[PDB]
Amino acid sequence: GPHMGSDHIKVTQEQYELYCEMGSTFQLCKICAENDKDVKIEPCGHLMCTSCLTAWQESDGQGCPFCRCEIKGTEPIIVDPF
Ligand SMILES: [Zn+2]
Ligand SMILES: [Zn+2]
Repeated sequence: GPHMGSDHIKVTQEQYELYCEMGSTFQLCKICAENDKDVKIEPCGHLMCTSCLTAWQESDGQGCPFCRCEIKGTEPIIVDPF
């Protein structure tokens, strides 16, 4: 309900560095690796591409497909690199 507008997240060197060993980008969805996340899962804390999420929820819909657990907090946020 709340969090009308899109939130803003800040990336940390740790993350980039972590994903650096992989050769990818955080903001970049690790689902289709085509578009950014532009979303966030809470209270868990898993990011992903909504447009992709729907695909998951279109096949199941069992909360966050990352922790296969229901979601409480969700909204269109804007991922920003460091
Ligand atoms: Zn995507
Ligand atoms: Zn999750």
